[PDB]
Amino acid sequence: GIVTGENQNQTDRNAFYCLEYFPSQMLRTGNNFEMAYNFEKVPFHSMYAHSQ
Amino acid sequence: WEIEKERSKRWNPEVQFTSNYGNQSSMLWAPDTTGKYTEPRVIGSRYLTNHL
Amino acid sequence: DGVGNASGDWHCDSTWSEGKVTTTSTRTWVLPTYNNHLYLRLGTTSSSNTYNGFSTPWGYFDFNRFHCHFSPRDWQRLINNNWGLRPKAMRVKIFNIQVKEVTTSNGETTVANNLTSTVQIFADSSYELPYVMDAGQEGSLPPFPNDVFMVPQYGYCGIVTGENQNQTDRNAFYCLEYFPSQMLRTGNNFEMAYNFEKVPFHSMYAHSQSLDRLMNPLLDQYLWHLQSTTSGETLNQGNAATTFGKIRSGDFAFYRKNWLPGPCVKQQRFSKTASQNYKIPASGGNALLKYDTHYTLNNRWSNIAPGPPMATAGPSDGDFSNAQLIFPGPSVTGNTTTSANNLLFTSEEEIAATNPRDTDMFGQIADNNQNATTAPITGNVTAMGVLPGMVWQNRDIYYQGPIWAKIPHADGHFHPSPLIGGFGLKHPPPQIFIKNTPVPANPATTFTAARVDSFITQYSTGQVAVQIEWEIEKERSKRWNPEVQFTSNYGNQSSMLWAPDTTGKYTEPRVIGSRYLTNHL
Amino acid sequence: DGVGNASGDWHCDSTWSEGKVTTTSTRTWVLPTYNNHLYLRLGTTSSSNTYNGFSTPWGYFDFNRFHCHFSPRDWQRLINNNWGLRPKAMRVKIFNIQVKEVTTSNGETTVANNLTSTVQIFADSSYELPYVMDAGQEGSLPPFPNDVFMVPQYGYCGIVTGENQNQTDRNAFYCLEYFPSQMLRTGNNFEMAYNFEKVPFHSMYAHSQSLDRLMNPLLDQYLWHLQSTTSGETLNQGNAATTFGKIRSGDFAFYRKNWLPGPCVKQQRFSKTASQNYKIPASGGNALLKYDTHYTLNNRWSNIAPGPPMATAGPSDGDFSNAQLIFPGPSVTGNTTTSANNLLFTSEEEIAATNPRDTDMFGQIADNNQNATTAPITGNVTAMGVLPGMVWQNRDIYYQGPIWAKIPHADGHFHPSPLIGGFGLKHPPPQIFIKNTPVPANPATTFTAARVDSFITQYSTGQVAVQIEWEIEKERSKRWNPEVQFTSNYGNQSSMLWAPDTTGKYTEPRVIGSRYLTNHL
Amino acid sequence: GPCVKQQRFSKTASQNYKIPASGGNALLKYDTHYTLNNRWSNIAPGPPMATA
Amino acid sequence: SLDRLMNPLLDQYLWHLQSTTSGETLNQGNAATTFGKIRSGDFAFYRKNWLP
Amino acid sequence: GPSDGDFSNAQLIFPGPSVTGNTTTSANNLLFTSEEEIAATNPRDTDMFGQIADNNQNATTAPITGNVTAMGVLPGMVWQNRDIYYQGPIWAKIPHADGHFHPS
Amino acid sequence: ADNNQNATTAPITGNVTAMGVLPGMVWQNRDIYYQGPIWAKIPHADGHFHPS
Ligand SMILES: Nc1ncnc2c1ncn2[C@H]1C[C@H](O)[C@@H](COP(=O)(O)O)O1
Ligand SMILES: Nc1ncnc2c1ncn2[C@H]1C[C@H](O)[C@@H](COP(=O)(O)O)O1
Repeated sequence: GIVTGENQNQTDRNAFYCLEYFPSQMLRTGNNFEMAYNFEKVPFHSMYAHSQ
Repeated sequence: WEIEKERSKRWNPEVQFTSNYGNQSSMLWAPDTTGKYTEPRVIGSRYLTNHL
Repeated sequence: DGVGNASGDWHCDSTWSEGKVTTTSTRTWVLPTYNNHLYLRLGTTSSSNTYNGFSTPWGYFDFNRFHCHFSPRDWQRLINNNWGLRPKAMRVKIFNIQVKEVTTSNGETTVANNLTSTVQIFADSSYELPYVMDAGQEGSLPPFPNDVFMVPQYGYCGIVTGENQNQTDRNAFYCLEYFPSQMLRTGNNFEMAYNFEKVPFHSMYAHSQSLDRLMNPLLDQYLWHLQSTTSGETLNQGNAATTFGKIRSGDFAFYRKNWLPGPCVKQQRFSKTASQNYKIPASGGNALLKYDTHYTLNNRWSNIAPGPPMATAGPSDGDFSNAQLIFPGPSVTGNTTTSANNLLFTSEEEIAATNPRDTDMFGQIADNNQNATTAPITGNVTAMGVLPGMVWQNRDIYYQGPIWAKIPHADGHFHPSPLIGGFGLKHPPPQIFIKNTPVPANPATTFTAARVDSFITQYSTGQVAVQIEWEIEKERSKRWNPEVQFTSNYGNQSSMLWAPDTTGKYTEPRVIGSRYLTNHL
Repeated sequence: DGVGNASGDWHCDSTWSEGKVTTTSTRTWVLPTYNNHLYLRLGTTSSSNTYNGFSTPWGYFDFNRFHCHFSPRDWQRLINNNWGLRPKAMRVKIFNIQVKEVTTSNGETTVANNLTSTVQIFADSSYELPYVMDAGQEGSLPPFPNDVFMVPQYGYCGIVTGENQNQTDRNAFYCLEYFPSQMLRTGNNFEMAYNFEKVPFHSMYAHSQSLDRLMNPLLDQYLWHLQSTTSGETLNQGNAATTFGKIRSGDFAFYRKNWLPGPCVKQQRFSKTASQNYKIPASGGNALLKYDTHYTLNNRWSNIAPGPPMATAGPSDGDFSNAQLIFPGPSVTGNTTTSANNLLFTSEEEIAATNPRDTDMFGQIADNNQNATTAPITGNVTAMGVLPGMVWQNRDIYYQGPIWAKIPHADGHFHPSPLIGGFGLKHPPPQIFIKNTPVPANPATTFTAARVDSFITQYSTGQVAVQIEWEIEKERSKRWNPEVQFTSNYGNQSSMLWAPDTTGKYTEPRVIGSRYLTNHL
Repeated sequence: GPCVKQQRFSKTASQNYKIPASGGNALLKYDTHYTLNNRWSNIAPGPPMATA
Repeated sequence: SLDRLMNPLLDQYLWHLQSTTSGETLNQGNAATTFGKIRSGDFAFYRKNWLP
Repeated sequence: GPSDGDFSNAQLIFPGPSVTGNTTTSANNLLFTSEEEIAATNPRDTDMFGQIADNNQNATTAPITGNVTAMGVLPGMVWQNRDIYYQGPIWAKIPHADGHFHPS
Repeated sequence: ADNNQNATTAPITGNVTAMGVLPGMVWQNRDIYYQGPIWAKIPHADGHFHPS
């Protein structure tokens, strides 16, 4: 998290995120989890060296 | 829960509940180095002003 | 519609929705007769202050500041609960025109209402004139709705060649009377509408993460780096064996990072305590303008302020630079002060996460290539343009600061955001010009071709109404602990702040920006 | 509609029906320019008089008194024939606006009509402002239709912390120019309507029965009580034998009763003859404020007056308390008088049936538990809250008294009736604010950002019309003998009462409440 | 709930204090009574309160 | 504040007893009842519609 | 106020972060509820409701006024309820009974 | 509690013989009896409290 200056001490700008505050899925030995994702259009990595 | 948005014509800024704790060796309202979670201060619900 | 029918009503309230906020505000204005109805060129030859241009009989409405449209509470609702703001649309109405004539008799000015006199107003939509409304100057609607303000005069600077006043053939003269307008009498009213072009939300929030810390503190990198070229803690002594090592948690300065901090232009640092500063004259051979950072444009020095967005000291800190906007305080009087306590200092330090500090360098870059004989040398970097994969955050808007600016028409731009603050636009809200149509005095009975220089002394007054639909974004974060808010902590006061005092005077006690809510990178 | 077309007509008559009465009344008003168009905060540090707040350029219409809407005869028709009254609906119209300018020349003020000047009026329906119209203060429409009145200034007190002037951050500032209004010229007129919320009929009648007498005088109760603990008529002597007995007609104090008299707050009793009172300074260490009954709110004493409804002396009686409203008499002059004969005293003594007397205790309650050794002891009860099965009757309205009041927005109430009198409402008739839109004087030719402090001196005038539909209940009793009525018994008078005198002055000779007809519990 | 204290009388005649039936000092005076228009009236049974 | 619900500028049409004697000392004076109008600046003596 | 140098049973008391073991000799550890926002409509807990005239004076008898330590509700009385707290309870059950007054 | 104690002043507490109703107060009405009355007429008046 954000460090102000060279010192450890937190200020009021710092944030704490409790991962248990988010809805999840509880799985037993028969359950399974699945998700899908679609990358956003992004330029082709150009794999080649220039000959000029 | 059912709530009512404040609808006042007050001009100057109302009081708010903000974190003024300032520089802290450990963030308040968050676990400490030993994992213990405590509530640093008691805070009621009355901040916004209204008129009789 | 008539002499005895008011042409409009007083609208001045802000209505809130979850998606958007619409702020209407009305003021009363008074418009004199500038320059006795006649254009005047302007110019002065100064070393760096050299300018030339015209001053016009016309005057205009400047709506560009935030407190024109927002009451402090409405500004508190906004910045506390919302991540972003951009104007959707604008609307303006001018009505209740009242044209007065003044007659001095025995040293007594007696104002008498004049019905048939007109007033002529046009909004310039085609951007065919110099646009001065965004320059960050005075003349805006007052903050406080009861105050009544004086419409500013319109004049426009023009291209200066070198350090000399003299115009060349590239200069331009714009006659505002060459544009079609609308002539209004006491029954007529003027109205226009405008639609802002889509522009990115001003992000009102502070980052809760620093760039260099974007990693996971627990793990290590699979990357390796050179730890040292020799044993021992002293320089230029040891056994001179290259030691390669893994990048392990606890050494976070050596991590390989995907992004870089924002650009820099270093600024001079001045101390608010007068004893610490070095003695700099106001003007002369060696003057403060020279030692501040300034770009040289056609042999004319000009300060770079506020300059590119860079982290700044806190408002109460004992130093400041030209990177911090300065506003007058409540207790200030008469254009000059010897103590900084009166003044109210803008501070950017929330952007210290992604941006370098204004009074401190961007970094240090290796100057040479060492060998066993040559020791390494590293110079400071005072100025750094943008590089690929660089991130920065724009300067913050303020309750006193300007809303927008006009992107100068030019072949190229980079990241068009106004360095003072606000919203860069190609087609900003059009300036609205107004003047009192001249009424001649008693003419001679004979005929003469020379123009008539004697006029009835007049002025006009009336109302103006502004409506701007704003579009906002509610904060949607999972942060646990309480965020910072803008609250009134002023405490016990002999007189309420943000309200008139015993003498009726209204001032703004403190300068407050829009960044309170935290967010993460 | 035009300069030469009157915008409204003079309506001022009351029309009666068996179900309801509708009273219209019109007046002429004159509105100055308060505070030279600018807000001013107010405050003073006093031990118990400490206050803070603002004074505004605005002014408002106060319709809240009964004689605004009723002529004495119309008030006589009402209270003589009817048991109850409550307002059904209200309507208000402001018209015939005339805005004048005044110009002082050689010490001569010459008023000249100004057509294009405006006036701006808004009614606050959302109750977004401090509501001062019910506080029981001056500024109401005059009683007599010919008189023309001066619209009062609007200012509002605010929360006082402790005994000190100084505001804290809980205080609020309301800018009346932040609300949308309506700007009126000499042809425009303003109109609004209102619907009172259902509220219990004010019961205008006196009870013909006393609570303790609600029984049948002929019969006896089947209940038994302890008559005496000993023989003989002397205390602490006898044979000490408990004597139980039946409750038999002729002893009515020992009856078992289903109901209790109303609450009490004892008041101090002052005699109108100056020789009988004990000498009390006006202000000082020991002052009259201390010895009167007062609630201590945040270290600030405040009288309790009139206080809860309690029986009071007759108007002509030789004593009075703060429980009796006091009105100025016809012969009073100059804010002070040394003789009570001039003054006109409200009297509640009709409620002596159900309520205790203000200057006398609620009763006496047994202090201890006696035994053969210990004699019984009984203390007075000076203050008693409400208990189950308690009945009381509210304080009476008066022809000079207020019509309504606003129930303060709060978490809880009990029996919301205004202690002065009238109808407690959650949403009372909305205040109507009016001010003269400022007209600037001759401006400078140059530009300056500071606000313009020089204005044309103006005032306005016009008419106002009020209509309130009242709902009434005809008396429906089987009483045989003639009831009391409100009649004019004044007899031979050198000058008619309730009418102008030889000099044109109209005063109200006597204060008369609404309770004449008897009814039974 | 609310209270109005009452006097306590013992059924054994020897324990009570000797109170005449009517006179200067009478039982009506020493019982709890509300004064209505200068007329004393007992408060009985009075508000609901626990009893022996 | 409740006791401040009024308008600080105006006055009440009501009258009250200001003092029973002249002078600032208790139990001394000429013992003349002084009635007066309720005027702005004395806010403790206002007639108020509500109680704390 | 919470930081004031006095308190009563009218103020709820919550344990602080540094408190340990069911007992403490210093109030600084504890966190005190404070109602002082209701000082507008309500009397102070440690101070009287007011002072009520005890007798009826005459030329011989000086007036006497007693304090009021306890006052039930009267007609035309206004008050504001105690505030909820982030640690405080949400609800309560109105006891089943013949009568209530202002069930909060 | 009658007064506000300090190191010098000892606390003093008076009895409460009469107490009206307060917010959040509960009580139960007096019981009917086989010999007792069935009803009563609520006296016609401007106000009542808990008409039993
Ligand atoms: N103030 C301002 N005006 C106009 N254009 C700007 C401004 N700031 C940044 N930009 C440009 C530069 C970014 O690449 C892009 C983000 O647009 P996005 O909408 O986030 O996709 O817009
Ligand atoms: N003046 C005033 N305004 C508002 N509410 C009041 C007022 N006086 C008493 N009440 C409340 C208290 C009673 O229990 C009830 C009677 O309403 P009823 O209509 O008789 O059924 O209304």
